[PDB]
This record gives sequence, structure tokens and C-alpha cells, in this order.
Amino acid sequence: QTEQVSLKKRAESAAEKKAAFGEDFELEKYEEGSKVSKPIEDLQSLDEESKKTLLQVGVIPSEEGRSGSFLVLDNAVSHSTLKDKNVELMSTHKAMEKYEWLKDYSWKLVQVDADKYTAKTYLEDADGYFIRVPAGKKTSMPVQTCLMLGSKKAAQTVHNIIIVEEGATLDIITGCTTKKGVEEGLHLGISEMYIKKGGTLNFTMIHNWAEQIGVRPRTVVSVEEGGTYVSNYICLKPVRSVQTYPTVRLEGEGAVTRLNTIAIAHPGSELDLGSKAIFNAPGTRAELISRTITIGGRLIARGEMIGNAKGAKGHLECKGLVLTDKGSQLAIPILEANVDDIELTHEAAVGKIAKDQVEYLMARGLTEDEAVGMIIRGFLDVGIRGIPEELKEEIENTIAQTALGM
Amino acid sequence: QTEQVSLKKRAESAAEKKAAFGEDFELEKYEEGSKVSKPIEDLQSLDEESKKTLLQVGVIPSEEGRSGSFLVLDNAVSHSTLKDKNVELMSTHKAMEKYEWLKDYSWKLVQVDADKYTAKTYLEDADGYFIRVPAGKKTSMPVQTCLMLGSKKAAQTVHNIIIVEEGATLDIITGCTTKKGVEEGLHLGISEMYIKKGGTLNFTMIHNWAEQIGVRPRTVVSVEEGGTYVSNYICLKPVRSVQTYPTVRLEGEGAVTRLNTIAIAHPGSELDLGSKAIFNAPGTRAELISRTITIGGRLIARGEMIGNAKGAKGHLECKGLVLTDKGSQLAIPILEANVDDIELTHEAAVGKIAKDQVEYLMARGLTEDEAVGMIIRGFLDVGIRGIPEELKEEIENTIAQTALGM
Repeated sequence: QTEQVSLKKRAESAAEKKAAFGEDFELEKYEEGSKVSKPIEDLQSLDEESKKTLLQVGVIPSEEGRSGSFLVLDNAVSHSTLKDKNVELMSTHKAMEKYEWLKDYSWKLVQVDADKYTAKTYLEDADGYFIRVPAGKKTSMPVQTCLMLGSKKAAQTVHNIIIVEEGATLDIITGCTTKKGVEEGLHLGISEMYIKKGGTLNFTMIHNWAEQIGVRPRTVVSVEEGGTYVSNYICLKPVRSVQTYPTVRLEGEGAVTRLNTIAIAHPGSELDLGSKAIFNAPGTRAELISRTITIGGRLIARGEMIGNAKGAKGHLECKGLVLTDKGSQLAIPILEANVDDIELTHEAAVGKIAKDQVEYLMARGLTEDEAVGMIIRGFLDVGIRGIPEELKEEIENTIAQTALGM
Repeated sequence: QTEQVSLKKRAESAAEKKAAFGEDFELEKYEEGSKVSKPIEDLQSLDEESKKTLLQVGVIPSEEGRSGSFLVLDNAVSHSTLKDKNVELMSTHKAMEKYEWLKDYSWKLVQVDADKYTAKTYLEDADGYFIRVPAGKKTSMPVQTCLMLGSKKAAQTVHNIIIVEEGATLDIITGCTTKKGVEEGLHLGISEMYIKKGGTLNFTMIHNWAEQIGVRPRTVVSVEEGGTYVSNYICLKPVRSVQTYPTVRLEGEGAVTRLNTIAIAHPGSELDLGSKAIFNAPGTRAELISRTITIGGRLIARGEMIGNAKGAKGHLECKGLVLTDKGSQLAIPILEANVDDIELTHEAAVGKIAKDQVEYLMARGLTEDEAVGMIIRGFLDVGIRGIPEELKEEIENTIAQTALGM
């Protein structure tokens, strides 16, 4: 009651608080997306159009090779099912109502007043998914989630909470996409992820938006002793603006994270993509890998490694190709060592594709576009090593078709 | 004429304009340093303390191995002589009185309204040195300049202009220091350097301030076709705050710059040291090397490479050791590719000295302090390759004594 009043106050105070990076959106220009959503008990019953849409972001209507499925359309949960008995999957609202302790995890890692986007999401009483793997259990197959914009020009506000209990493993694939014909809109998605002692969370996220969509995810991950967080973000399709900067706090001894990004910046697009790792306990490790290409958009690769404990080791690699006469690549690392006994290293490279590699492949009988296709496939593949195998084919198709359209 | 009124208006409007980085100084707290000083005709008639002070920052009262000398005490030129009649050396005030055309170079590369420090420097009608090396001519020995703070808590404001004409070469050594017993003060030093087609400017700068001194250099270098700018900055002694971020514009085909920094951040020190290279013509080249150590201060390595022209290649390396339990190392360099046909690369490393290397040297009979000494000599030497040989012995002494006092 006092807590709720104090959070509402803080969130109201942040209504005009711009995010540090990315285009500033006037939230009043977007209608809040529908909080009523017609349930869909069986995803196989959907239209061919919506099924292909799901498939393009790695969401399988048949749930073949999936442990469960969660679907949000605009601001309401449309589907929530499980095949696996060692996972708990519920709407965030329903989880808050079931578990009185869940309030100890809600709006703790992500602050309600971080920026106007977190504030709006809090104030809208955002629903989302709650996913928990109890102690010692491992998901047999990935749980899939899908966040979908269905209205003309609305704001989607989502709040997810993931808890991986001691010694547990959770695999998740999230696809974010749009109804056919949806061109404008905002996605504000707050995710708070808790990995307890010896837990593991593998999280693959594929985005397919539209030319005038703004995207503002805010994600904070807390990794306890001997925990592991692996993230792979894939953003290969046109979109007006994405600005995402997940923070992973390595809180316990030997906590590790591997954070991966692949992206293609299209004309008229700003992609401001970052990763932050905070080394707060001895022996913590991070590998941050970004492989991106611009074909006319603006790409900013941010990476931040904050060394607060002895024995920590962190490495950031950012590479960004510029393929066209329009567009730009920026690499903006931050390495901060606040103790003596630490190793933080980084390499960055931006600019041209290798002319000799293109010419070598053309001599083998390939057009320039085909040659570029093969090179960029190899280049981007480094950033998606070890994603679920099943996802590679569609991703490769997207990369190939991009090269061949140049 | 109308121009002077414009610049004054601009400078006045920026009187309160904080610099983007570094501690903000209240300019009102510093009395402007004396604009009068007794002429010192013979440097060797200087008192032995003053001569020691000069020698500590690489300035030779005897002028052996030197082409000329320029000395500023507080805000007044105290000495200006040349051994040879090729180079032109005069105070900035006297050059501005002599040459109507110098108005085309003065306050052009550095804007009067960049920040409150450039503004103050403009408004105080700062003096300094003007050097011109006539077309095709070369210094046979480096010119030496020295800037000295001599009052209890004064603001020093200097404005220097260097013009290296077509095919010419200038070697310069600058030492910046304080009179004995001087502990507080502010140094504001604006330098505008022009390198014409085929010209070369080799510039070495050694700083030795005091524990409560703030230092705000603003330097812009303009490098024409086939020109070369080499900079070596050395900052090994206690100082409250240094914030410097020279910009080098590579304006003509094949212009090259090599920018080097070595530093040691002492307790209670902030060192915010950057280099910016802008590639504005094809075939332009930059190599930016920074090697620094904290023994309790805060060290920030800034670097920026902006690629605006096809065929450019730039490389930044920054390494920063943290040797003590207090202190921090931050590496924040920036790569920006604005064209496709370009190569920008960088590597950054912050954190520990190599434990195995310390242990190896200790086993050979050395104390920990001696072993650290040998390692940091090797580590910092990378950033002072190519400085005039004569300066190395004193610098190595400083590095050695620092390790040995730990």
C-alpha cells in the first residue's frame, strides 16, 4: 500500500524523463493498445498469414520442439500453455495474484522511474509472462513466447519476470512481431530475470517489426553464484528505432554471461544496441559479441564492462560492416576497472567488407551479391553460434535475401 | 574590426559554458596571472632552482641540442630567441601586430566559444608563441618552449599558433611546470597548429604541475595533403585535474598523424586524456597509442576516430594498468565510420599487471617494487618511442622512482 503509492509517485515523476540514448518518443501520440484480447486455445487454428508471421520469428504454431507457448497480442495475454511439467508458465498478473512473494521480485531489477518507458509500463499495470523453473529441473525443449502488435498505432506495454531456481536450466525463444499491415507503433517491454545459484538461462530473441515501429526493451538480469546467462539477439529487418541496453549483474562468485547480437540496419533505421555486464563478485566472466551490418541505417554498438571485484575477466568484441554509400557504423565501448586484479579487454572494427574476399568468390562464379551473401553469412554466424539449431534456416534465408536484393 | 566585436560577444556568451568532460572550475576563484614579467635575456643566468625545474620538463637552459627558446611566466613572455634564421619565433601578440594576415589563422581552429576556458583565454587577450617554418625549411634542432606558473593561485591563459609551411619540418619540445612552492592554479592553454602540404610537425610535451593544479589545454591541428603530425604527451607527476582532447583534422590526401600518450595517475588526481582524429580526405592515416597506469588516481582514456573519406585507415590502442587497491582505469574510445571504404580498428585493455611477469622478475632477485618498475618501463616505453632521445633518461628516472616508492 505504502510501497504501491511510492512507486506510482516515482513513475508519475518520470513521465517526461527521456532515455539517455535513442529517439525520444512522445507517448501521447500512441493510444494504449487493447487490454482485452480474444483467447486462442489452439495456435494451429490461426490463419495461414498469422502462422507464417509467427514462424518468421521462430514461434512454432504446432509447438513442435517446444516446452510451452505464451502469446501476447497488444496488451493482453491470448495464449498460455505448457507441455513440460518442470516449468511454470503464467501471466504476470496471474502470478502476482497466486504468489504473495512475487512482489519481492517485481520492479526491483528494473526501476519504475528508469525512464518514461519504464514509467508508462508500470503505470499501465503491464501484463506479460511469468516463467519459473523449480530447483534442479531443466527444460527439455525451449519455451516459446511471442509479443505481437496488432493495432494501427498503439503502445504495447509488457512486463515479464523470469526466475531460474537453484541448479535449474531454462531455455527460452521469444519472437516479437506485428499483424500484417501494422506499420506504426511502440513496443515497451520490461523484463526482469533472476538466475539463482548454479542456474542457467539461455534466451534467444528475434525481432521482426515494421518501418515505423519504435522499440524500447528494458532488461535487467541478476546472476547468482555459479549461474550462467546466455543471450542472443537477432534484429535483421526494417524498423524505425530500436534502443536496447540489457544489464547483466554478475552478483555471485563465478557467475558468467555470454551476450550476443547480430543486426542489419536498413535505410531509415536507427539501431542503438548495447550490452552491459557488471562484475560484482570474484571469478565472474563475460563475453560480449556484436556482429552488425548497415545497408543504409545508423548502427551504434554499445558495450559496457564494469569491473568491481577481483579475479573478474571480461571480453567485448564489436565488428560492424558498412556496405553502402549511405549509413554509418559506430562503436562505443566502455571498459571500467575499479579494482587492480581484473582483466577487461575489447576489440572493435568498423568499415569495409574485404575486397579480396569478394573478388575471390566472384572468380568462383558468383555474382557480387552472392559473394557478399556468403561473406556476411560467415560474418554474422559468429554472433549466433549455439542458438537453437532449428532457428538457423530462417535466419540464413533472411541474410541471404538481403544480400541478393542489393 | 566588426570581427573583433563578434568574437567578444561570442566569448562573453560562453563565459559560463562548462566543458563536456572533467571537473568544472569556477574561473572567479583564480586571479589572472601577471601580464608583466622581467625579461630574462640569458637562460643560464637563471637561479639554480629554476634551472632544475626547467630541466625536469626537458627544457635546457644552456640550449644545447636546441634551435631556440621561448619562456612564459604566468601570463607574460619572458624570453624569445633563435639560434638560426630559418624559423620564425615571436610572441603571439607581436606576430598579430606584425602580420595583418594572421587574423586568418587566429581563433579559427579553436573556437572562442568552445567552453568557458577558450572564452576566458580569448577575453584575457592571451599571449603565447607564434612559430612559422618557411616553405621547404627544417629545424636542425628542436625549438623548446616552457610555460611556468609562478603565483600562489593564478589562472594562466596562453594562446599559441604554429604554421608549418609547404614541405617544411618543425620539431618542438614543450615543458609545462610550476615555480617551487606553487601548489594551486589553473592552466588554460589554447594551441592552433597548421600543417601545409607536405609539412611535418613533431611535438613533444612534458607536464609537471602540482597536486592542486587544474589543466585545460585545447588544441586543434589541421593537416593538409601529404602532411604529418606527431604528438607525444607525457604526464607522470601529481596534478589535481588534467582534461585534454586534441583534435587533428586530416584534411588532405594522404595526411598522417601519430598520437601518443603516457601517464601515471596519482592519488587525488583525475586524468581525462583523449585524442581525436578526423579523416576528411582519402588515404589519410592515424595511429593513436595510449599507455597509462593508476597508482590511486582516476584515469580516462578517450579516443575518437571519425571516418569521412574513402581509403582512410585508423588504429587506436589504449592500455591502462591498475596497480593499487584505490584508483580506476576507464577506456572510452569511439569509432565512427561514415563511409563504406574505410578501416577503423581499436583495442583496449584495462586491469592488472601480469602476475607471472612480476613473479619471474622477483625470482631473478628483484623486489616486487623493482619488478613492477621493469615491467612498467617496458609498458610505458611503447608510448614514448620516437621522442627525442635526450628526453628519455629523465622520464625513465621518473617511472623508476614511482615504482620504487610503492
